[PDB]
Parts: sequence; structure tokens; C-alpha cells
Amino acid sequence: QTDMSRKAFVFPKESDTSYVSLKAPLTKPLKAFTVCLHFYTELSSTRGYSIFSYATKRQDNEILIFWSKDIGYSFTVGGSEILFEVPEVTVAPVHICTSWESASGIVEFWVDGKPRVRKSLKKGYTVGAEASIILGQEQEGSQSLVGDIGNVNMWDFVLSPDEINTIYLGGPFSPNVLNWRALKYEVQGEVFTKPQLWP
Amino acid sequence: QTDMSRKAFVFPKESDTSYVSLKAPLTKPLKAFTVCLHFYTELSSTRGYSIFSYATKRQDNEILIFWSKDIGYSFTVGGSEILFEVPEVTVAPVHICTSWESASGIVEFWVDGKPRVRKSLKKGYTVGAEASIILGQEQDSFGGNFEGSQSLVGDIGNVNMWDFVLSPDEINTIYLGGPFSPNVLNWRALKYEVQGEVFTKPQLWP
Amino acid sequence: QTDMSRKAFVFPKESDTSYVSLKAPLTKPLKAFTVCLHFYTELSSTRGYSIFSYATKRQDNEILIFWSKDIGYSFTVGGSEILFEVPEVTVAPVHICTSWESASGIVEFWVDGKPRVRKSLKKGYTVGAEASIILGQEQDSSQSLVGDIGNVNMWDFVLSPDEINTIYLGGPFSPNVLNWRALKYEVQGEVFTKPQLWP
Amino acid sequence: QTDMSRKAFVFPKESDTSYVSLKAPLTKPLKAFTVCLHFYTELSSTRGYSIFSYATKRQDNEILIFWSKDIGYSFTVGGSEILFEVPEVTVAPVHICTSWESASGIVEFWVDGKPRVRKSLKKGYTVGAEASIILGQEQSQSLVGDIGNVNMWDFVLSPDEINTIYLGGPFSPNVLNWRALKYEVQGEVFTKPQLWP
Amino acid sequence: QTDMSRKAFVFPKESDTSYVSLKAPLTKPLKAFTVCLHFYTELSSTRGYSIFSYATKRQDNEILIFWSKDIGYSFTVGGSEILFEVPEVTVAPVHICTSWESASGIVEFWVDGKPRVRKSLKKGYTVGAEASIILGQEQSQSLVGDIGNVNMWDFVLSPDEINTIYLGGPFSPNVLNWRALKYEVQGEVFTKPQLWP
Repeated sequence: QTDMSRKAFVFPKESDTSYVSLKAPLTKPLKAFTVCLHFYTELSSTRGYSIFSYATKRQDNEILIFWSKDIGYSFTVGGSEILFEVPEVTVAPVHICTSWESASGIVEFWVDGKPRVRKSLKKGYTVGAEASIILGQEQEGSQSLVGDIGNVNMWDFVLSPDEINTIYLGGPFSPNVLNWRALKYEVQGEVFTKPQLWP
Repeated sequence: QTDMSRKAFVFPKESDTSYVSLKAPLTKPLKAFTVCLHFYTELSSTRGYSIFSYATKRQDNEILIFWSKDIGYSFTVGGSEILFEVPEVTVAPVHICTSWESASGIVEFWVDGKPRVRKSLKKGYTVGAEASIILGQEQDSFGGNFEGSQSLVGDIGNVNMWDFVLSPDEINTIYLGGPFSPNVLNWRALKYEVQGEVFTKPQLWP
Repeated sequence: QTDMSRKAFVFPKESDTSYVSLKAPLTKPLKAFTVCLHFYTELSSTRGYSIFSYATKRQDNEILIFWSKDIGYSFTVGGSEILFEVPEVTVAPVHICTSWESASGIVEFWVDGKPRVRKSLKKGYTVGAEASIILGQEQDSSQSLVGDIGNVNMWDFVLSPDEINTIYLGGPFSPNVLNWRALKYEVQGEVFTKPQLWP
Repeated sequence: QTDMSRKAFVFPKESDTSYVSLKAPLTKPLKAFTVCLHFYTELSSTRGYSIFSYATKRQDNEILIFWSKDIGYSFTVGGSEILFEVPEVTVAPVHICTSWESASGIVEFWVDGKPRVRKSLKKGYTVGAEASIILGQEQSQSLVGDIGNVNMWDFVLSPDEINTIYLGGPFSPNVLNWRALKYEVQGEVFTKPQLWP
Repeated sequence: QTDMSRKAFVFPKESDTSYVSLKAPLTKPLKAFTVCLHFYTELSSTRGYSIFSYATKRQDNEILIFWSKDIGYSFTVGGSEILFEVPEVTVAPVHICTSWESASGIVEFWVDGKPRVRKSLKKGYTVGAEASIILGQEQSQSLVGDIGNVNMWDFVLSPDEINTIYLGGPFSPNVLNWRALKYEVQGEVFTKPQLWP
């Protein structure tokens, strides 16, 4: 239980063993969720990489925020992948918030405070509870994250825009699954903790 | 009679059966009108779709706000179509207000608070009163079943309709989110009937 | 004598008979002048059209503000034409003010409050007094205006920039030839009076 | 001695005889200087023209601010020319301030309040005192448009000072003062209120 | 010990002998550092040049901020070089701050107040203390233009701190202080008021 406020994990160079493991005190399977985070990297234009990986015994790609080169963002929950295209890539810290709701299969994807069209994905699904959450790696390094990532947070329900807007503006949020202000992690490899570059 | 304030219909995926039906307490035929709405979608650059469909038995295209790919907006009242070209399309929630006045055939088309040149269309014509208003789908057969190739995928809301031509000042206000008092289709007191894969979620645009 | 304040003439569709005729209480020949107006149309990119036509018995093109496609603005006084080029045309209401001074032949051309280089055109001449001023059509004993035009005003002397700036900002002015606040016109054809679209 | 404040010379059409002559009460040769002015024209994209011409008996191009088409600004003092390139030309009134200092040969060139890299030119030189300063002409290149707010100091203005002049702050020139100009017109050139603020 | 506040070294023309030598009262080897400076030049698009050169007996390129044409910025400490690419070059005064930390080999590179992705370079390593710091030269690589506001700390500045320095806030360097610089000029290089604000 550490307060990562104002700090961020940084992955200096391409590796095959460096990654961060977040431990979520999960007890109930997810029927909806929302994860937000900040990440800054220069890979975008050259190759792909993993931002957020959430895997279960039965499914290694239960919930995964990925960036496939020359295409855009790839949000995938429960093996099924959906794509949020992005034509012109810009090098700069970016903040994202994505959410999925089983009851309707509506997935939202917010980038830098602005929302992308809503979409449908994995209706009537159910995300496993006991899982292994990892930052910087793909549960292979050709998909490794090189740069900084931080301010990751996760709620077990779908945040409303107003709420999302606030989080972006750096307003007070109360996560209930993954809280940056009280994170329980386990580092491994060449990854450090330094003050965050984005405001 | 529901207050849809701060909410919006969302059409997640391409369908052939999903659509929303608005019920207007119409009694007199329209001699002029104004309809405004908010819609956000990603189709624009790939295919066309229907924004607002108002059809009468005698006429399937009484009043219809459509988006024909690679061209722009297609406003059509009473079968006759007029085009409001738009070269560079930008992905983002957009708000539109269009109005037609029989006595002159002058149709206005406001986009995001800014107006496009005035035009002439179906002067003298008269819009039927008893009609079927639908959101998200293209009435091409006043009977039932539709053809997805023109379906709306995304969110649409804040639709409102007056039986007279709104003045710019008024239109400006509506855009800024000021109070107004529609008299045909009121978002604050909407009477609808959903059908298919369409939900009600908080609106994304401010 | 009507107060056209906050209103504008609108020419809905292409015609060969629609036009507006302004009546100026002229008694002395012009030795200098300034005319300002607001007009919004979509023709610009396709064909040419007449904005302001002022013709005399001896000369039908005494003073005429025209828009020749793919070139720019064509200001012409007394048969002689001068050109104010405009490369990239933008669809939006535009406000213009142009002025000519016999004593020097210096013609100014202001667009949306900003001025274009000064030019020389007909020095010594004297514009006729008794004339027929028309809006929307081209006087000549195909090139009709389709859209809205309003806020036309005319002084018998050259307005200073400061003055011009004010007019643009919507500040009080006192025209002495053609006053929008006390216009005396005569419509003819398919042309209506509706509230102006530009602020 | 006239106060040209708020006014500007305007050259309506291309001529071969129109120009303005400024008279400087010079007595000592220049060992450094700074000249600023406002000029608005449409030639830029088509041909070249002379902005400021300062010539001496032995040298007709003692100090000259010129605009060579498709290249940029050409500042030249004492016959030697230096170039301040400008790729994308934009039609709009522009204000410039350029200065040269013999002791180092460092020439500054400010455009619309922003400075261009410093450069070296004619170090050790010494500009003649008795000269003929002309606006609009080259002592094919005539200036067509308006030019005004010309001022000249016999020393190098500091950035702060230059910044002020641009913002329209009070400046006390000591060679060529717009507020107390002594000129002599000739040709088709008039005096009208300035277009730029 | 001079207060170079509001002034800058200017290298007017390409030379093979002109340069500035900074003297640092170093006594302990560096285990981390941060250097910031302002430089304005027109070379960028044509050739390469040296911004900051710090060399030791053991390694003449102990720490060097360089600009390799058509590529971007080249930060190199202890011989090992790393590259901070920059596609579209823009002519204008630029301010940079770069820092390296032995304990992790994390090098930061801030340009005009904005940071570039972090990188790893020379870990464990120890920069020599007794060195020769030079500005404008490489201990077809000479700097032509102005350079100033150089400062150096023996520890890694935090973003907040860096942000402040950029905004012109008060800072307390402990290795190279612009407000109390001890230098030695040599060649055609002068001291003039800085062009950038």
C-alpha cells in the first residue's frame, strides 16, 4: 500500500523481462469496469506495445489495452478485439479511460478527456476476478512498453462522463479496484520510479 | 412523457432492426418547421446514414436529414432533395438545426451554431401531419423492416421540433444550451418507443 | 424610409428578374465615395456575380463591386476595372468597404476589417449623380447574386481607417448617401426580407 | 520639420520617377546605426523592390534594405550584401528594424518584433555622413504601396528598445525622426493615414 | 565571477579558433548532472554543430550536447551516444535541459520546456571532475550564432524545477552559474544582450 501520487514507472529500454505487477484485492467477478491511466512513449510510429494487461487462467486476454502500429488503439476484453482507429499519431503524454458494461456490451474509450464513438463488445460477458495485472508487458518484448506509465486506476463500474472529465482534470476520484494513491505492486526488471513528466 | 435531459440514444452496432420512434401530437399539417438535434458518429467518412426521418403514407421522404458519403448533408422535404456540401469532414459530436418555410421555400441549415447559405426548396408545398418519425433508420418502406446500409451507428439526442421557423437569435440560444419551448417534439417531454439494440446513456457532448 | 436594421435581402435562387433597387437622393456628382456592405453566398467557387451595381446613362458601370470566379474581387469605377486578388476563397459571410478619391485616384479595399494594398484608379473623373443603384443584379443594357446581402451604406467622402474599423465593429456611423437605417428601396422578383445571419 | 505621426507615403502605381527624399542633418560619419520602418506592398511574390536607400558619392549602396524576389530580405551596407532568407511570404503590413555596428560587424534584423540570427558584415567600415536618403526607389524595383514610420538612430538599439518601438512606445531618434521629418516628395506619391495600427 | 544576466555570447561567423571556455570549480567526480542553456542558430538545416562540450583527459566526449544535421539532437556522455530525434526543424531560439543519473542511467531531455521520452545511457559510470568545458566548439562543427544562459547542477533537476528555470524563475546552480560565470573568451566572439526573452 504505497502512495504513487506524483510518480511514475519508467521503462528506459526495450526488454523481455521488465514489467510491473499490480495486485487487485478482487473477490467478485467483474460485470463492468473502468480503467484509466497515463502513458508516454515514442514507439507509436514504429511498432506495437502493451499498455494494460489483465489475464485470467482460462483467458490470458481478459482485458487488454494495446496499441497496434499504423492502426490505432486496440481494446480487447475476453479474447474479442475491437478497434479505435487513430490516423495521425502525435508524440506526447496521453491519458486514456476505457470502460465496458456487460449488461449492454457498450464500451467507451476516452482519449485526453475527449470521447470516441460508443461501441458494442462482449455482451452478457463476465470478467474473471482472480487475475494477474501487468504493466509494460504482454501476458514477448516486441510488444514491450518503453517509456513511462502511471496514474492507473480501476473501478468496478462504468464512470459517467462528468466523473471521467474530473479524473482527467486531476480532480478527486475514489477507485475501488486499483488505486494509484494506495497501490500494491511488485516490480521486476529494469524499471524505476521517477516523478511523472505529464502534469 | 419522459425527460430525456442529459441523456442520449446510442446505436452501438450496425443493425437492420434497431431504431427509435418518436410520437408527435400532430393535428395540423406543417406549413413551416424547425428541427434540431445532436448526433455523434464515425460513419461519415465511410458510408451514408439517416439522421432524421419523417414519413407520411403518401410520402416516404416528407422531411429527412441525411448524410451522403463524400458529399455532405442532404436535407430533403417532400421528395425533393437539396444539398449542403461539406468538403472536410471532422470526427466529433455535431449539432444541427434546419428549417423550411412553405411561404417562401427558404431552408436554413445551421451547423454547430454557424449558418450555411440560404436556399430555396419546395415552395408552396405542405407537410403532412399524421406521420411516423424515426431516429437512426431510413424509412424507405413505411411498412416495417429496414435496410442497414443507411443505419445510424453511434449516439443521437437533443432532438426538438417547432412548427415555425426559429430566428437566428433563438437558434443561437438553443446551441448555447439556453431554455427553449418546442411545440412539436420536445426532448424534455419526449414520448418514444424503442426497438432493437439501442440504449439510453448519458450524452457525451456537453 | 425604412429601418432595415438587423434585416437583410435574400435571393434564394438563381433568377433573371430578381433584384433590389436603392434610391439615392443624389444632387451633386461624386468626387469621392465609400460604400460598405455585408453579403453571404456560396457562388464564389463556381461562378461570378454582382455585389453592387451603380450605373449612369452615359456609363452603366460607373461604380461596380463584382466577384470574378477563380480570380478575386473586381472593383470598377467608370468603366476602368482594377483587381483585388484573393487566392483561397472561404465560405462565410464577408463584410467589405471600398472607397475611391478622384483627387488622387487612390482606391482602398477593406475585407472583414482588414485592408488590402492601396491602388490607383481613374484620377480626375467625376461619378454621375443621377443613377440607378441595384443589388443582386448586373446592370448592362448568368451573373446574379444568390444568397443574402445587407448593411449597405454609402458616404460621399473617403472614410478613414478608424472610421472603417468602427463600422465593422458595428459602431455608430452617419452615412450621407445610402443609409441602411433609413433605406428607400423597391424590390422586384423573388427576393425577401429576413433577419441577417451575420452578427 | 513635419509631424508625420499617423500618416504614410503611398506609391499607388509602378513608376520611374516617383520617390521620397529624406534629409538627414548628418555631420559625423556613421560608425553604427539602426533604422526602422513600416511598409506594406503586394510585390513580394512577383518582383523585387527597394525599401530604404542610403547612398554616398563614392558609394551608391552605402546602406540599403532591399527585397529580392523568391529569396528574402537583402540588407547591404557599403556595397557588401548579406541575405536574411524568408521562405513563405505573407501579404500583410510588416515592420522591420535592422542595425549594424562597425566595431564588430554584427548586423541585427528584426521582423515584426521578432529577431533573426545575428550576422557579420563589413566590420571596421565607416558609413559616409553626407548622403541622399530615398524611399520607394533604388539609387523593376520601385516600391508600390505604402511605407512609413521610418526612423534612424546613430547607435545600435537594444532588443528592449526595439521591442518598445514595435509596440509603439516613445522613441527618440537622432538621425531620422518620423515625428519631425524633413522631406521632399517627387512624382505620384501621396500622404494618407497609415493602414497598419 | 561575472554576472552574465541578460547577455549572451555570439559567434558571428564560421571559425576554426573561436570559442568560449567555462571554468568549473569541480572537486568531486559527477555521479549525476543537469545542464541547461539557450542557443539560437541557423545552421540546423545545413550542417551539424557543437552546443556543449565537456571533455576529460580520459574522455574528450565525457558529456557533449551536439546537433547532427538531418537527424536531431545527439546527447553523449562518456563516449556512449544516444539520439533524440527531431523531424521538423524550426528556426528560432531554443532552450534545452538535459540530465543524466549514473545510478539508473536515465537521461532526460527537455526542449522548450517540454520533455522527450526518458532513455537509458551509461549506468554505474562516473564523469571526471577536472575538465575543460567549452562553448561553440567541438573538443565543420562550430557554432555560429548566440548561446547563453548555460547552467549546471550536480544532481538531477525535477520537472517542477526545470519548468521554473524555463519560465525564467530563480535558480541556484552549483557547478556552472550564469549569474556568476568565470570564463575566458578566445577568437571572434562577443558579448551582446540576449535576443530570446
